[PDB]
Amino acid sequence: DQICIGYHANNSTETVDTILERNVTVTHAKDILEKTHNGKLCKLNGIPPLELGDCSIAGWLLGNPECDRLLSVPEWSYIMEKENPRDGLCYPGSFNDYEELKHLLSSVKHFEKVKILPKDRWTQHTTTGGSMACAVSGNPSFFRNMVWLTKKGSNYPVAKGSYNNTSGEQMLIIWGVHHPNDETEQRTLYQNVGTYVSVGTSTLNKRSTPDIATRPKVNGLGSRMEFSWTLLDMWDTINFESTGNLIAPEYGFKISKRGSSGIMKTEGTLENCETKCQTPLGAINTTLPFHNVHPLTIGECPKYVKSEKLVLATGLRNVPQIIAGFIEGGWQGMVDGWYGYHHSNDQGSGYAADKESTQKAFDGITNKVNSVIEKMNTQFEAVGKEFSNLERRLENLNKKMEDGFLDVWTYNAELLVLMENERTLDFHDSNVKNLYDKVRMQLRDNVKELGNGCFEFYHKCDDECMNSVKNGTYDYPKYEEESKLNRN
Amino acid sequence: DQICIGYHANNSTETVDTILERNVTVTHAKDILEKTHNGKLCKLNGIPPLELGDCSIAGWLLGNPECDRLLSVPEWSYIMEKENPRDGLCYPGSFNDYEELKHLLSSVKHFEKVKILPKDRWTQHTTTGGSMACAVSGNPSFFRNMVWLTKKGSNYPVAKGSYNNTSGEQMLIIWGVHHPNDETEQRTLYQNVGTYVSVGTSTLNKRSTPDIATRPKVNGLGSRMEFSWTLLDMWDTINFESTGNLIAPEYGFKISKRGSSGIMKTEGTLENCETKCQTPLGAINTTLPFHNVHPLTIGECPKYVKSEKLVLATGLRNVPQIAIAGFIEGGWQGMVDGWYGYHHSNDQGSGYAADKESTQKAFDGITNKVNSVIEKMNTQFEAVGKEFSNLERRLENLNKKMEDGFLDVWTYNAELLVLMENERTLDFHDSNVKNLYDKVRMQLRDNVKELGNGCFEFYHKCDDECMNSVKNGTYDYPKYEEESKLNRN
Amino acid sequence: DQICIGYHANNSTETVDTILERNVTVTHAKDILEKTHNGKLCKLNGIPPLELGDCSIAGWLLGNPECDRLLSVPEWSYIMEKENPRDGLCYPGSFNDYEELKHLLSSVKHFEKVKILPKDRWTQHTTTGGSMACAVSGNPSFFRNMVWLTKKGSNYPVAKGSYNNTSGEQMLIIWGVHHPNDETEQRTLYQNVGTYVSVGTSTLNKRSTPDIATRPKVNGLGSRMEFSWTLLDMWDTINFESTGNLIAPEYGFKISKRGSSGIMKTEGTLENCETKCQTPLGAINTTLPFHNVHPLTIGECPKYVKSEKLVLATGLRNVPQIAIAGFIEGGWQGMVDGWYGYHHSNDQGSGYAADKESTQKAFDGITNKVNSVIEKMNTQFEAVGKEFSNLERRLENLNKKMEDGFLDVWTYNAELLVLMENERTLDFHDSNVKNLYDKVRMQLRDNVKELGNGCFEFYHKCDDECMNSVKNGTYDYPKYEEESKLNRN
Ligand SMILES: CC(=O)N[C@H]1[C@H](O[C@@H]2[C@@H](O)[C@H](O)O[C@H](CO)[C@@H]2O)O[C@H](CO)[C@@H](O[C@@H]2O[C@H](CO[C@]3(C(=O)O)C[C@H](O)[C@@H](NC(C)=O)[C@H]([C@H](O)[C@H](O)CO)O3)[C@H](O)[C@H](O)[C@H]2O)[C@@H]1O
Ligand SMILES: CC(=O)N[C@H]1[C@H](O[C@@H]2[C@@H](O)[C@H](O)O[C@H](CO)[C@@H]2O)O[C@H](CO)[C@@H](O[C@@H]2O[C@H](CO[C@]3(C(=O)O)C[C@H](O)[C@@H](NC(C)=O)[C@H]([C@H](O)[C@H](O)CO)O3)[C@H](O)[C@H](O)[C@H]2O)[C@@H]1O
Ligand SMILES: CC(=O)N[C@H]1[C@H](O[C@@H]2[C@@H](O)[C@H](O)O[C@H](CO)[C@@H]2O)O[C@H](CO)[C@@H](O[C@@H]2O[C@H](CO[C@]3(C(=O)O)C[C@H](O)[C@@H](NC(C)=O)[C@H]([C@H](O)[C@H](O)CO)O3)[C@H](O)[C@H](O)[C@H]2O)[C@@H]1O
Ligand SMILES: *[C@@H]1O[C@H](CO)[C@@H](O)[C@H](O)[C@H]1NC(C)=O
Ligand SMILES: *[C@@H]1O[C@H](CO)[C@@H](O)[C@H](O)[C@H]1NC(C)=O
Ligand SMILES: *[C@@H]1O[C@H](CO)[C@@H](O)[C@H](O)[C@H]1NC(C)=O
Ligand SMILES: *[C@@H]1O[C@H](CO)[C@@H](O)[C@H](O)[C@H]1NC(C)=O
Ligand SMILES: *[C@@H]1O[C@H](CO)[C@@H](O)[C@H](O)[C@H]1NC(C)=O
Ligand SMILES: *[C@@H]1O[C@H](CO)[C@@H](O)[C@H](O)[C@H]1NC(C)=O
Ligand SMILES: *[C@@H]1O[C@H](CO)[C@@H](O)[C@H](O)[C@H]1NC(C)=O
Ligand SMILES: *[C@@H]1O[C@H](CO)[C@@H](O)[C@H](O)[C@H]1NC(C)=O
Repeated sequence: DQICIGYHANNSTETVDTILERNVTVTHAKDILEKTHNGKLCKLNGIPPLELGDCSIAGWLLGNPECDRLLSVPEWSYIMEKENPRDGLCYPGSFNDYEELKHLLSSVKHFEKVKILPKDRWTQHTTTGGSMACAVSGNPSFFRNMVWLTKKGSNYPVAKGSYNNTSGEQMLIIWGVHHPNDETEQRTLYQNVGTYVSVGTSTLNKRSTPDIATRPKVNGLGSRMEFSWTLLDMWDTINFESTGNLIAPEYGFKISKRGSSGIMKTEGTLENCETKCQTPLGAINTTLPFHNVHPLTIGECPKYVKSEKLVLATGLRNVPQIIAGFIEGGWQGMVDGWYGYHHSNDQGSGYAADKESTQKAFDGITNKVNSVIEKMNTQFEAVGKEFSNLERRLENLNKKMEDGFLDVWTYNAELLVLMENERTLDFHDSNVKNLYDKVRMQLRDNVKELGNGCFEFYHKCDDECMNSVKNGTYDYPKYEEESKLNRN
Repeated sequence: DQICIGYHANNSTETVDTILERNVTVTHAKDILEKTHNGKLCKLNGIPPLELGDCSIAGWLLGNPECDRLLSVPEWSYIMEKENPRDGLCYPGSFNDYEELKHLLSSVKHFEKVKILPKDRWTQHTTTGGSMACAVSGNPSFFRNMVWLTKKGSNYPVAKGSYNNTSGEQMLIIWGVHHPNDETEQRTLYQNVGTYVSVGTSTLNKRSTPDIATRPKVNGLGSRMEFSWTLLDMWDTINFESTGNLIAPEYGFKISKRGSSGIMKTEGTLENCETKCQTPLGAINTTLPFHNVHPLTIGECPKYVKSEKLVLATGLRNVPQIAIAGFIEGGWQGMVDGWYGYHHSNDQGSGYAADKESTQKAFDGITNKVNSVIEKMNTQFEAVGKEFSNLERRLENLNKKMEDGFLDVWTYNAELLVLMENERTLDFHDSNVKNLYDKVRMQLRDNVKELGNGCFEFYHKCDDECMNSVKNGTYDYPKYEEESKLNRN
Repeated sequence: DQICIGYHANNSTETVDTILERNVTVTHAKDILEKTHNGKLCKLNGIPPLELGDCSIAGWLLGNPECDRLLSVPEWSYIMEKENPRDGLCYPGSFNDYEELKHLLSSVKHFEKVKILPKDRWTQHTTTGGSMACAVSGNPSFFRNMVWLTKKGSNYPVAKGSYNNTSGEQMLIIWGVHHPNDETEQRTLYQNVGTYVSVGTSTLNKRSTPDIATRPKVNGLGSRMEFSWTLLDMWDTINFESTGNLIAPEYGFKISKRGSSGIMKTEGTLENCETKCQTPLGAINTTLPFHNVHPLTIGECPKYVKSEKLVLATGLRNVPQIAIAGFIEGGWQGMVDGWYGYHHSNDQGSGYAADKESTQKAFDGITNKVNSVIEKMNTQFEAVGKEFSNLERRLENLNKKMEDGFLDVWTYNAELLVLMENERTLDFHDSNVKNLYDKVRMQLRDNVKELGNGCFEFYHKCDDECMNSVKNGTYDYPKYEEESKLNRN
């Protein structure tokens, strides 16, 4: 006496947003944005980071006496540094092309220290200088990877030193030039006035001269030390020549292995954990195409946006009924699929569920979500560059570029989710109506529409007849004759 | 008796573009692109800008004698500068890190001039030097904020000077080095050869040597003056030492205010008006989310898109054509109460009507759609504008390409959104009308007859109350079922 | 009798991808991505390129003796250069601001070499110096466009020279400074010790001092030679002055065309063709909006995308299976005259036809959609290739990041747009067919019988004329109202 069409309802209270209506309660949803992190600084793919502590890159490479534990550092995954490290250049001065050196370090995973110029080779100079700026146990000291050359007796012969790169791969060499305060300092230390420092390779030619002038006292001294670096290629030679004011290197840094790394500015300490994507705030264990944790991440991190909510609609609208049809609303007791029928024949009732339509819809929505998710191209992220106080325009350019790309991706994500939600919520209603129309057109003129969602039979359509009606194979003539009799 | 389903039509002539069709006429439309301006330069939030006139930034800061009106400048919101200022470096020369100085000036908004090295302190030199390039009333003169040190008698003692920044904020200081033409000028001015100019701070250490060489004559002189600048931090000392060829500063520029500003490149003047957004052509008084007036802007402004028409569709399609039939032909021109409605023609009389629920639902949907489109855009206090020297062409190309790419991306996004939501809205209205027709048909069942034009022909006698119930959902099939079979037979 | 409604099917095997399903076969498809080139380097707009061979830009401009084929070069469309040229600076040294010079050369289409300082005006210096690094047939030689100045007798007077730019356009001038190895070399070549080189223009002021030190041997020499360049404006003068170590110029390079070009890093030669776009792999001849050949192109051509397939679905879904059934069972292979149509079987035969109005409307809509996704692209003569030095790694990373980001954005846009448009068109065709069926049903009404498959059995007798009457849309309902009532019962 009754076969009806209706859809599925449940107790879900998930809300998605479309472009024509907000706060739409749905049965099934899927968040595609992650907002959680572990909160600890961990190991990236099992490799511990380089914990500099309160030391700077310059202090580590030059051998600041306070950074004595960073003398034989092993493999590392990324560098952990403080915003304002305390122990950098103990002797006041500058470091030429510091940011370029940091950028180079952003792609190096190991260093091996090679003794290129031994300290005892300077048989005609004094190699025991020091200062109270870099002092250990009260007594003066100096950088542990550099040599300060001073006159022996009352003479400063021309100092010449050379090295040929027979180590195996590229080498990093740092030297410095000392600028005294007054003329008496220069005469006491180097015995000559008008000195020069010459450094030359196959691709480098630099000659520097000292500057003597009264300067404001930094760390109790009016003198400065300017440091420079170069990258010595394989099978190349470097030459040193100076009549005074030379801080000769004693060790060279050889690149052992290369890879993808970065410098992360955190004030934390490493803890025992293993991670893949590491933000300055904590680790991430995710699979979604979006997150809103931190922009400057290191690793394989999906995507950063300023959207606080991105939920895709995977199911139908939750419209409880207050046997009716799909005009009134969904059904609570039809837990077998998505779309289905209901019947009340002589034998017994029961909430069935159509299989082909539900399967087709499930495949379509699954393909939709997979297409949205699996079109992101996530690569290694190591963004974050350092700029000097005389490169503000470049810093502004970088900031604007990142901001613009972020805004574009945010707009794309929000547009995609809204339009997709609207299309899916229309798709489900279209499928329900298609099923009802197919059933009605196959049944033809042996039934009576009731205007609420379903029919009333003009004949005794038994259980096999009923399954045939749902099967799609309903014989019209073989029950036609009786229907005409009752309808009239 | 009869009843029909139809929609609204009027005498609008607006046009929207869809992806499937061009030049579609609609009843209602919304414009979300601003293309007009007042053609004036006004004050931003009540604070007038700085009008340099024919003076450059270097001429203002160095104290050009022809820029004397700028010796004491109040607070500003932005700076107006001509493309090729005439009154600049009166004495020929250069200015190291000029573009960086301008970029710093882009976020300053106020300065205070503080006398750090008074001119009378140089008791062992001469401080009354002037050139005919920077001449006032015929006699020679010089920059008003700088001091030219020259030998006193027949001797040039070592010149020393210092300043401790006890003012409370960062200070900007400019010095200079003089490059003569020949050796006799060097001997006449400084009495010795092989000189130096040394400047040192806590983070700066610079030494310079003058260059003596014959040069092409600019402004009648072959000599040049090179200027440099620095930013002195709080509680920090600057030291000056020179054996000759030093143009010492007399004043320092303290940063009083700080904020978002910029440098406009215009040849116009200031006019008595107010605004919240600015372009080099004129101000913009708008609330729409997009504009296409000028890329260069100062303040919170609608996003720039290379577009000429961005119109959303709010109402329905326009088919003026209309016994009165239904929606098969077109809309009704007399149903001014809403968007969807009916038409009842019982024996008592006739009259159009509008259904409230569908109209309210469609109105809410359209309104929130336009809200979603408009409100998903972030506008900040962008301060577009940057200068590059003649040795940084690659940087200028990079900046131009970045800006052009981002603008193009945003234009494409906005255009595609508008073009797709228009078609979605039209399909929405068609579907809503069809849904109303189908609901009425299903509630009416076989009590009526369809004539194939959106209308129904009632079989019984439907009075005014009967039709009122029909357009209400309170229509009872059994109450008229018994007589209904008689008419069909 | 009977009249059935269905769509058209053929034997196509083209596939498109939607956002709800994959592996979807369609009747007609359009490819908008070009994946093939010509494989050869050819002329652009009839103008042959400039083939540097094994020479570099520095070697060509300076006058390297190996690059003697380029002492007179005609107008060019673009420059082809190798990744690691062999014949560059024969004398070891360096070239200041090389990348800026290449960037400037990326916008110049012709040069006119002009003799600005002849070699015979140096009447007090020797001008016949050479080296074994730049050797022609064993004997030492030197750069063809530069002059090496050496002491005459035992004296090196002050070298002085000047040129006034009266040519008619901007000029390029290159000069060099020589750094010896030991003091003996300096005394042998220039007599005096402690020399200088000064070059000055209206906007340039430089003073270089030679550096004497022992350096690793490159090309058998420990000495080096440093080169600098400048751009001299019209009606301007350049002054040279030196006491030693001056590599004076003899020719200037006047810019004479000033168009749009570039430098292509290729390792191939030139053939005899004529193209419009030129990628390093080969030439492109197409009229499509996309290609995936190479990121760097020269000329005008489609936009680059990192993808493998972009197919637009124009036709209908291809289901083969079809008394005759209708669109519900599937399409037909018989009526190849349109997309949607009717099928009738009356007493005087049977056949197929097509509804012209619906097919025309769908065709225009699809063409508008295709042209709207194609014509919204912004195409321009853009420059991509840029060069950076070993101390400019951050800038190179910035440029690479910007290019990769824009490429990813546009690729994603193209893919998602294609998917969405395919879904819309495949639903649009079904909506059109269903609308046709519903229109015929509403018009035809009670005189007929629906049958499920998608068609209608008449309750009266009909012939061809009635079939056209149904097909055109004018079907007289009352003319069979009495007749259809009799056959109903
Ligand atoms: C070695 C030493 O202590 N020299 C001090 C110098 O004494 C001279 C003696 O060597 C010479 O033969 O005879 C004269 C008298 O005719 C002295 O007795 O006297 C100077 C002042 O008169 C000291 O000045 C102070 O030096 C301080 C710096 O000392 C240190 C430092 O703590 O940084 C450490 C070393 O003593 C000193 N020398 C070396 C070779 O390392 C270095 C060096 O002077 C600079 O750091 C680098 O140029 O610095 C302060 O600079 C203080 O301001 C100053 O007055 C000599 O220390
Ligand atoms: C002060 C003055 O006018 N000096 C001129 C100089 O006079 C010599 C005087 O110093 C000496 O004691 O006695 C002899 C006679 O025994 C002279 O009277 O003579 C020069 C020519 O031989 C002039 O040179 C010309 O200077 C021009 C520029 O004039 C100014 C200027 O307006 O820029 C005048 C300024 O008074 C002068 N001094 C100062 C401190 O600013 C400057 C200065 O010399 C230049 O700026 C140096 O770069 O120049 C032209 O340059 C012209 O080409 C040149 O011949 C002396 O003006
Ligand atoms: C012109 C010449 O042959 N010079 C050689 C020099 O000559 C001496 C002469 O100056 C002196 O008065 O008398 C003695 C005999 O009593 C010599 O005849 O002697 C040098 C060695 O003692 C040679 O040195 C070698 O030069 C090599 C380079 O030759 C070239 C070159 O290929 O670069 C060519 C020319 O000799 C010269 N160019 C000129 C003069 O215009 C350049 C010149 O040295 C540049 O400064 C290159 O740096 O050198 C190698 O450099 C080799 O290492 C060196 O020992 C002189 O060739
Ligand atoms: C939707 O729900 C949120 C709570 O999650 C509420 O803040 C917001 O106001 C709601 N929207 C409307 C239009 O009421
Ligand atoms: C450096 O050592 C390598 C070892 O193979 C050698 O070939 C090269 O000539 C050396 N360099 C110099 C300048 O001797
Ligand atoms: C329903 O269709 C299935 C097709 O898999 C068939 O196996 C089954 O026998 C059918 N049942 C009836 C009652 O027709
Ligand atoms: C649409 O109208 C504009 C002017 O309003 C006209 O230029 C354009 O050709 C029209 N397009 C079509 C397809 O009619
Ligand atoms: C500069 O002034 C501050 C505050 O008055 C003071 O602490 C500092 O010592 C001064 N500098 C010097 C070098 O005395
Ligand atoms: C129309 O429907 C409303 C529903 O709230 C009801 O209150 C009203 O009585 C109805 N009017 C008639 C005439 O049935
Ligand atoms: C579609 O067909 C291609 C082969 O042309 C195949 O590689 C791809 O996997 C197919 N898509 C799906 C979803 O199977
Ligand atoms: C260079 O030539 C132009 C035109 O011939 C002339 O006006 C100018 O004065 C000349 N330059 C010099 C320095 O004389």
